[PDB]
Amino acid sequence: TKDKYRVVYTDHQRLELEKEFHYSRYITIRRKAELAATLGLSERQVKIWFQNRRAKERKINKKKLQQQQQQ
DNA sequence: TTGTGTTTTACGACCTCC
DNA sequence: GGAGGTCGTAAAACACAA
Repeated sequence: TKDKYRVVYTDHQRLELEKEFHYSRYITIRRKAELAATLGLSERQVKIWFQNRRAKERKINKKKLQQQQQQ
């Protein structure tokens, strides 16, 4: 696990994760392992980041929908 | 400032998967 | 035979109108 209490990821670390997310919204066990290793993060952090990004996507989609219902 | 609204990490609870 | 999915939320970090 990781705690005390949350760490900020570097702009470069975020960038790579965003790219990879555009490549696929679900990361494979292998990919996860490549990415962790090259980014200096744990597999679990990568797991979780992918979970959060999908939640963010759901949240942005609901809003897109709420606007479209109103225009 | 500061306040107060939002975004980013990280969790636990609970659930699906032959 | 345990992994990863959602979800709601805590708290740190950031955005920025007043």
